[PDB]
Amino acid sequence: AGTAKGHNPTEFPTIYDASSAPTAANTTVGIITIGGVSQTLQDLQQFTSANGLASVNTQTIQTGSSNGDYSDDQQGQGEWDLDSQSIVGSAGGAVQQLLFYMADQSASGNTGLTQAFNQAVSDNVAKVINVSLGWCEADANADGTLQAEDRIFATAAAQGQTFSVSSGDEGVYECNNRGYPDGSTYSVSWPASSPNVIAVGGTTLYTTSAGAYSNETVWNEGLDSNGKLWATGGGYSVYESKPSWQSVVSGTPGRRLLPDISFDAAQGTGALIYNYGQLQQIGGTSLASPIFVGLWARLQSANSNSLGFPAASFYSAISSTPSLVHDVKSGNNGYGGYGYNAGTGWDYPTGWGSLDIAKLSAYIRSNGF
Ligand SMILES: [Ca+2]
Repeated sequence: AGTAKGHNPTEFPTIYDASSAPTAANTTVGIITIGGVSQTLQDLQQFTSANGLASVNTQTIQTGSSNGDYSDDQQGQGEWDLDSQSIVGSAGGAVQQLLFYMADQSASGNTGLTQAFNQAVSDNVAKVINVSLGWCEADANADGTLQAEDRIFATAAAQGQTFSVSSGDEGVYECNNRGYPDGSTYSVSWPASSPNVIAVGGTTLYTTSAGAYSNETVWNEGLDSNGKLWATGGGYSVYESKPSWQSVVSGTPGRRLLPDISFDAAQGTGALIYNYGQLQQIGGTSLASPIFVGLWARLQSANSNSLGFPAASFYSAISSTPSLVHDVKSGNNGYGGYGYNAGTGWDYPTGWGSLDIAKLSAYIRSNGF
């Protein structure tokens, strides 16, 4: 049912039933970036000004060496644009502050990125932090990145910060040269596979002619002209043990299952984003994560920034209270008859599905989180 089309970020509150919630004006939000954000900040000004919104207070943080390379990565600007504009739109047009935690590009291997995560946790000023990044978890494990970064995310969770991470754009084929079809061989993305973050998968979003929510299916747009799959990451970690709160999803391995929740990701139903001054229609789980971040930041502002790391609460609340989500039921995250299928309740492409924010807010008012 419904129509597939692009959406302005300011539509995400209506789509996900967040209009009645406070904005994120009382919550500080972080974004992890690789390199600088100079063009991104100009595109953010274009965004707020075009949409008639109050200006956003920003800070940029050099997270590594002061001699490091924080120049703009030109392609990267599109990611940081997607992230920042989608957060602010989903947040209802206001955030307390947006902090860009910039990784040094001249640091060895993944150490610049690790240091960006570390700085966000050490500072402990952002309540919610977006990470629209990922790569094969087995590569991260082999070189020690996984272990180093998991320690940082563990500290974040213990201090009550929410890291939100895109589940991946390769469907089940994360480790096969970043998304090439591989039959029955399935893998997942890091850092989404950490049990210390919220992993956010991807949907195809249909809206009614009046712009309301109609339905969501799995994000799976098939292969590009190079032969790479574009679909929501989902599956289970081969390394991370299942956190006890995931025991409510019976019949799954003793591993961290992902994603937890999902939001819009299909390019064909994606966000209209200003990138080097020009509007582009962009998707991915790189979109879904910042949608979650902006919506969650609203709930933080409604709760005096007192909500802790929410994974256990999501699993207990949603399993007992199906009205809190839009349960995705149709589609798959592989190719050629392979991959996982959506179904009733939690599934590997989409986790619990998307949040109905005003219903979740009412639940939190009654029950805590
Ligand atoms: Ca489902």
